[PDB]
Amino acid sequence: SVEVEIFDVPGAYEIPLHAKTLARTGRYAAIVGAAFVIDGGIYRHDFVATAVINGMMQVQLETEVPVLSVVLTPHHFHESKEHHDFFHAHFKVKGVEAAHAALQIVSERSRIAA
Amino acid sequence: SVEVEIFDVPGAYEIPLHAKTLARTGRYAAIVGAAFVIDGGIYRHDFVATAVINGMMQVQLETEVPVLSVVLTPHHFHESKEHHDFFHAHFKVKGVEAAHAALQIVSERSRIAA
Repeated sequence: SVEVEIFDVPGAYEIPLHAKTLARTGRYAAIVGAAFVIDGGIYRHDFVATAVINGMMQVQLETEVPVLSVVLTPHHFHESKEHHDFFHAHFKVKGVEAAHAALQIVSERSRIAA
Repeated sequence: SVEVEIFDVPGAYEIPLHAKTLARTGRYAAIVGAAFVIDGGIYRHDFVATAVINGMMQVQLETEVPVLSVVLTPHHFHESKEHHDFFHAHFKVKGVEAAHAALQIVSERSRIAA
């Protein structure tokens, strides 16, 4: 009964504007943004993550459309073989949690909308 | 005129005992220890580095034989392609510096030994 549409963006920095553009057309009861923001060991990465999270919250408050966050920043990721498998396995659990959260929040908004 | 002998050890933790064993036999005017101690992103690495540096200093003071340190700990090493080339290039400069330091310290000890 629920249809999912997939949109591609180059990086996490491009997510808030795409979400705002998609939300203003109606047609969607919720929006999910997924990204993997890691520390590459050369440049600082916290600025971009903070900007993306804040922008997603701002778009959510502006357009009155729920935005679920699957933008995750691990404590350590050294691109080793051990690190790859762990997060490769954990993102499935993250996706299931996001699906449950989206369903619940849409139902709750529909209920309180009388 | 100067001869160099190469000895292999499994890890940096094995260096102080090998240096002490080699020092008590005479036969060597200096000892050089080379290792690359990095943070793998899973376990803390500063304990081993601190222990190795302190043990090398202790052996140096115990046996009255100079011990040059080429045990280096980078701020960041994420095993990426960019990181590999940089340190691969820098270790040559480190080795040249170590050679000059060893020659100078041996000459200075010979001088002050009257």
